[PDB]
Amino acid sequence: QQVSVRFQVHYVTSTDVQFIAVTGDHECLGRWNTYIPLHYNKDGFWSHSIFLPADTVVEWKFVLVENGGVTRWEECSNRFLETGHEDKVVHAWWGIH
Ligand SMILES: OC[C@H]1O[C@H](O[C@H]2[C@H](O)[C@@H](O)[C@@H](O[C@H]3[C@H](O)[C@@H](O)[C@@H](O[C@H]4[C@H](O)[C@@H](O)[C@@H](O)O[C@@H]4CO)O[C@@H]3CO)O[C@@H]2CO)[C@H](O)[C@@H](O)[C@@H]1O
Ligand SMILES: OC[C@H]1O[C@H](O[C@H]2[C@H](O)[C@@H](O)[C@@H](O[C@H]3[C@H](O)[C@@H](O)[C@@H](O[C@H]4[C@H](O)[C@@H](O)[C@@H](O)O[C@@H]4CO)O[C@@H]3CO)O[C@@H]2CO)[C@H](O)[C@@H](O)[C@@H]1O
Repeated sequence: QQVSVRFQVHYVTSTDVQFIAVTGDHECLGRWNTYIPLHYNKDGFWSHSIFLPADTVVEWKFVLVENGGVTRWEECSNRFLETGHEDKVVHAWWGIH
């Protein structure tokens, strides 16, 4: 079974070709090699909903992406997420567990 998790972070980019994405240790998160782009909303928020395996534990990070690759990793250690089995929002602050 799957669960829908909405990731959200505030980040002001400098140019229109940069964007924020999520990556992590699960296949659904790119296995640290690829990333899932977030989308920009009103008020400088980046948000997107990702389907994750239910009732498990995954490690992940926000990344900043430009010209096809990560130009900046979040400076904290890997974050842990208990995915649960109810749809939910994970609001985070860049660089802070
Ligand atoms: O064998 C492959 C490894 O795969 C996994 O490692 C992951 C890490 O868990 C992830 O966190 C990420 O690593 C990023 C890291 O998050 C990021 O901060 C950056 O680390 C740099 C850092 O800028 C700086 O301190 C510099 O000195 O070097 C650091 C490490 O290179 O970049 C890292 C990625 O390059 O992704 C890696 C895999 O790419 C797994 O957990 C490991 O056990 C495994 O060895
Ligand atoms: O003592 C620690 C720090 O305390 C204070 O920092 C505050 C900021 O003032 C707050 O605005 C917020 O910071 C957020 C920020 O709002 C959010 O946009 C994002 O910042 C990005 C930035 O948009 C982007 O352009 C790029 O430059 O990187 C930034 C992150 O590195 O995330 C920030 C936090 O992750 O909260 C912090 C406290 O956590 C004080 O102003 C700092 O000088 C001080 O170091």
